[PDB]
Amino acid sequence: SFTVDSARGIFPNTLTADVVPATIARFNQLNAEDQLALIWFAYLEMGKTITVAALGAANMQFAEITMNQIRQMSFQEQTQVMCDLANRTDTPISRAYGSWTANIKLGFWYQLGEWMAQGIVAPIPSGYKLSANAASVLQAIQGLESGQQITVLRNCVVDMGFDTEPVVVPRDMAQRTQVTIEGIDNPTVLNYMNNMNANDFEVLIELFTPDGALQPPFQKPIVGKDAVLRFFREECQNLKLIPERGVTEPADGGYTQIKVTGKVQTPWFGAGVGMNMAWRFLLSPENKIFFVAIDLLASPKELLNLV
Amino acid sequence: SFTVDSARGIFPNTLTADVVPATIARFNQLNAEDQLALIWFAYLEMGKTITVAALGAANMQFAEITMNQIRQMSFQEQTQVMCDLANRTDTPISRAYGSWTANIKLGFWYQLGEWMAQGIVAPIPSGYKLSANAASVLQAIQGLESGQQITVLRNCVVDMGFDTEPVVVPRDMAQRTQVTIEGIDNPTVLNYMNNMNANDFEVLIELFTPDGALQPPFQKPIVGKDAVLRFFREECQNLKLIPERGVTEPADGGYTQIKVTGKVQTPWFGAGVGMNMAWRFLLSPENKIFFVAIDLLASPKELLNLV
Ligand SMILES: CC1=C(/C=C/C(C)=C/C=C/C(C)=C/C=C/C=C(C)/C=C/C=C(C)/C=C/C2=C(C)C(=O)CCC2(C)C)C(C)(C)CCC1
Ligand SMILES: CC1=C(/C=C/C(C)=C/C=C/C(C)=C/C=C/C=C(C)/C=C/C=C(C)/C=C/C2=C(C)C(=O)CCC2(C)C)C(C)(C)CCC1
Ligand SMILES: NC(=[NH2+])NCCC[C@H](N)C(=O)O
Ligand SMILES: NC(=[NH2+])NCCC[C@H](N)C(=O)O
Repeated sequence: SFTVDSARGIFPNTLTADVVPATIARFNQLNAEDQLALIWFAYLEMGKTITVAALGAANMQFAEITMNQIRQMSFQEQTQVMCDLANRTDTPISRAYGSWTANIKLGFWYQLGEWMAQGIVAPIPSGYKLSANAASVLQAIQGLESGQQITVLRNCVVDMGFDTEPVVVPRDMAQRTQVTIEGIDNPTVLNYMNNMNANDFEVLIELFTPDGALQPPFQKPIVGKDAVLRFFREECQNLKLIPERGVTEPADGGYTQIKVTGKVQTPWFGAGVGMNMAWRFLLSPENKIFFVAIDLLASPKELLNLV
Repeated sequence: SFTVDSARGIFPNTLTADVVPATIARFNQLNAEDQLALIWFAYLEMGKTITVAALGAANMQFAEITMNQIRQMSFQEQTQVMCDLANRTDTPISRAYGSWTANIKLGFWYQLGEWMAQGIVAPIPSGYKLSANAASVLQAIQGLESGQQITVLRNCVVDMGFDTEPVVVPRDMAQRTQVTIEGIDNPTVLNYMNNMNANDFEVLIELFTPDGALQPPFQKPIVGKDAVLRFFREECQNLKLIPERGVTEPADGGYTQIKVTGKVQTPWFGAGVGMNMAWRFLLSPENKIFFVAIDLLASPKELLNLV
């Protein structure tokens, strides 16, 4: 008698990094000039660690034209467009940005940021002073573990713009890895991990029930194979899933609940940031994925919390 | 009675970094596996310093599809394509690469390199041993000043492939800088520098005589406004020219010869690499550029060599 909403609560003693959504909500109270300056300052203290590995799959060409338009504007116009994005204003550029996939939005700011650092576009005021609320939000971010810091920054950037085609390459079979998970050998869980690591989403989606759902960290469940597969193709390429250990528990009505913990790397940072993750699966009696939740964990001890 | 070939020899006591072409020629003797491994090792010791600032103007989309094709190949095929490029073999991919602008060729390898570092494509053997000739070439490169090192690497990469559309954005007028040059106020030289720094090549080209020529470092003169302007648009965007000082000397027949020294930054590295440069101008009696040579200098003392 499970529903997606009932499945959401499996393994309730998993401690997620709710400071991430808390800090994002605080950032969302700031004025646009404070938001831009805060991220610029965080960027100046970790921007060298962002890699180009996600750009190649994103298909940036149309967004890069808009990027180049900003390179042609005056100082006043460049500042206006950047505030329009942060304010989520209804402008043509803000609508275009709001329509892009997360990786395209990130690739846009990544390049604008290097251009600012070089003066190819104008940077942010050299003696700029954050408001009191903004300075406190910056302090909070700087105090977070690396994987929580980059999740704050990512969600702050992806949420900009106005609420209004990737190159997906499955890895050659001979170059694919096989995960090991201490305590877990169920092929549905192992091949969830392996097909994710190989970008083989057409095989991956067949592990799901037709009504199956996937819940990304701090987001609502994505329901149905069509929506889940779209999410895979748009946002989930070139991840490195490094599960470590897991536990299996019977559920009502022949269902099985599985918790796996481990680390995940995003191509935006490669091995420079290891994000502590949990995967919570509810498998049907036919051993298909009815529900999987992916959680960013509050601290590294949560990797060892299988009770 | 000046010709381009006679103009080439002005200011002959300018000491250029001929170790750069010497080292490139040595690299050109190596087998492809040695060439790939040598650059990979140099890359592992300076790849974090390459920035994304040149990608946005390059218009990479077609090349990125070919890049992604390599991401889909097996280990054997990825190694074969990389050797085909280094060997300058006649293959369809090598012909495509050979047709691309320098910045597109560099953006291709830049992304392939990050993908290798992350294992998104297969890297280079972990216990690979350079041949004796290759190990000696690597030592030579590692011993060069930073600006000479990146010129070696650039020309080694750009020369790969088979000898078989950028987004050009002039900077808004209010955001343009004006160079200062100790000892030089001739507007033809100052506005050569300023229009280069503003990517304003349509204004820049009008400073040249119709038969005027530009000689890039270690290359043959590019002759005629059409060819020079094409070179500007394809290869010369987002440079930072920081001239320091110069000297003017009369030439025969009302011509004027001018030597300027200073530093140049490429968007590939921003302020991380300052390249020591000389500009050697031969100006017509009408104060137009008949010939300009751009030289990479052998050492920093050449910045002070105006005799
Ligand atoms: C704005 C701005 C600027 C630029 C800021 C820049 C440049 C920010 C760049 C930030 C970036 C690039 C952050 C990247 C973060 C990426 C993360 C945190 C990825 C996390 C993915 C995870 C954890 C995936 C988990 C999953 C698993 C494991 C599954 O099993 C199922 C699917 C999937 C759920 C998705 C400038 C400076 C100019 C100043 C002005 C304002
Ligand atoms: C291959 C390869 C790999 C990747 C290697 C990579 C990634 C190399 C990247 C190298 C780069 C990116 C080098 C960039 C160098 C750029 C330079 C040196 C720019 C110099 C420009 C100048 C000096 C301009 C001077 C001019 C002036 C001032 C003028 O007034 C007139 C016009 C202009 C003349 C042009 C992998 C690792 C995967 C391993 C396999 C083999
Ligand atoms: N047989 C059972 N129903 N066991 C329940 C396991 C509860 C688990 N230790 C938790 O804290 O969430
Ligand atoms: N009046 C002259 N012609 N002077 C020639 C200057 C030569 C210059 N000092 C050089 O070494 O190249």
